[PDB]
Amino acid sequence: MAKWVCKICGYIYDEDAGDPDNGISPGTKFEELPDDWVCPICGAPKSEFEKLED
Ligand SMILES: [Fe+3]
Repeated sequence: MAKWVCKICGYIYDEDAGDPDNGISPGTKFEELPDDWVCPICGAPKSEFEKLED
């Protein structure tokens, strides 16, 4: 699946890993994350992530 980078801190949201410490099971697409999910490192909102692909 895809990877998305936080443009603030460099955290990479990996859809294969999810974010299970914050309620997100592995295999959850970025578009499926709750509207109030934020970067687990810096707190940036979803708007500040970019998909890693051309
Ligand atoms: Fe961040």
